[PDB]
Amino acid sequence: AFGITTSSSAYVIDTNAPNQLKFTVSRSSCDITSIIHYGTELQYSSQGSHIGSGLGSATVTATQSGDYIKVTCVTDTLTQYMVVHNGDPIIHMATYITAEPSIGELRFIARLNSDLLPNEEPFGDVSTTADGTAIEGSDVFLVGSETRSKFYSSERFIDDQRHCIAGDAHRVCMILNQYESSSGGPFHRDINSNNGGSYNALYWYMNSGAVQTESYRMGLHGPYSMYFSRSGTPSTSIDTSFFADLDIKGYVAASGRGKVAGTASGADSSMDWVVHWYNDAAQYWTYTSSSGSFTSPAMKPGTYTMVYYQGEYAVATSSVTVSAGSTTTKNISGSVKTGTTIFKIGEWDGQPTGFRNAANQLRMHPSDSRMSSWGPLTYTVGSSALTDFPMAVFKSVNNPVTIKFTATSAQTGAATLRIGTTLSFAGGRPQATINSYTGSAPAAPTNLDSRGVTRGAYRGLGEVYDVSIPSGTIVAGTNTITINVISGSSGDTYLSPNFIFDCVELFQ
Ligand SMILES: [Ca+2]
Repeated sequence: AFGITTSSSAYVIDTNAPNQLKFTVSRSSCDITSIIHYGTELQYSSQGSHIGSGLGSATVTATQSGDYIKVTCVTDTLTQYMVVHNGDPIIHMATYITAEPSIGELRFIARLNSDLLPNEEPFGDVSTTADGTAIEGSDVFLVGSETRSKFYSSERFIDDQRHCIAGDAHRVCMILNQYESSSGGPFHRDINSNNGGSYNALYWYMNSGAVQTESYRMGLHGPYSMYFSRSGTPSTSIDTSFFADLDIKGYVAASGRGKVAGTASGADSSMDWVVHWYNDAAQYWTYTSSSGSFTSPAMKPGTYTMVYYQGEYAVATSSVTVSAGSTTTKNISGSVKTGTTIFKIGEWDGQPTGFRNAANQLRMHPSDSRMSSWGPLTYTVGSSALTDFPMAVFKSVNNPVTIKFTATSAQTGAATLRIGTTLSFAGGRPQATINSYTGSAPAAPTNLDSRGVTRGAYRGLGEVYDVSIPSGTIVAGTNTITINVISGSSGDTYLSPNFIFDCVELFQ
């Protein structure tokens, strides 16, 4: 029957789902200590499913409100909610914070039976580290001859509405339709799952320090839903609007929200367009249609910075104000401006898309034998393919990158060499030499204080470095460009100072 079973140590919640879903919440810690789906225990026995590594101690209450059950867990700076609806095999959750947890990240981890749930979806065993020997920190491993990491399960938050772990008789999915209180914008990615040897972890990283570009946000994180299936795959269309009737701290209902609608125009039509709204309280995003038409998600009232991207490259920024119950009409327009192009390597999309090893880097370590050679490589304009240009240059692996190009007599005037990047590590930035002319050494970029390129990430501050080339420095015939990564810092192989390329363009 739908309801709550009370004992001194626990509340047992029965969702009354057709294929059965019951779970046990500790009244001492708020740990989920047992999960019964279709007559089968799914919870790892030695450690609970919980926020972080566990709340430790919490004040736990459980109440039925019509066809809903709410479990509330109160600590000093965090309130954890679990909500179920009669008939649905779902544990709906939301996490209210007034301060960032001590550890400096905010996550929910489900530690589940890896014999019953061995697989990870949608990316497969790239994040399966079971039987692995560590090759970097405590988070990148070699399993046989293949490099593996929990980070290789990651996906851009804009595209991460569902990820799962699964077996032949059970599937458990996170359904994530509310990233408003997260950090780092639409293109932030984070740890999704990890079959690590003792159990298979299913995550939602609400926020973290992994390649983090923004301050953390307080208030209500989520809702988020953990769906339990036999062999079905749940739709991401899951109503959580009933949260409005449960006195959930920090919850703002549809009625307390407004929208921004309009048309974006002017950017590169060969790329997907994204519009992004943010302030200290909340962040929102949407893809536009091919015509540039967009409507924001339902937004908390206030004033927002508004950004228009082609791919992940920002072409325009504006400001907009949102009021509850109202749609603000606001257009946005912009384009990437350079000049008369001599050569262009890559595209202005804020990504290393198309570069050597770019596709592999999302799902394996740079040291993996399946990677193509990092270099040092010589790229020759008009002969080399884009997949012959390294997605990243490391001070102590493939430094420097050499570019050969042909110029006509008409192209010997003044020019700008533009070196667009996505993400730096350990102070890495380019210094360029063109023939016998050496550009200035740019200062160190802002340190993001985390690994990235070795953990399937690339979305940084997107620093762009221009080098002014005087007239008569470019010559008719063959020219040589050398791109060195410089930094006062040092490291072994892929942990040496480095940056990931976005685009390299020479224009006049
Ligand atoms: Ca690019």
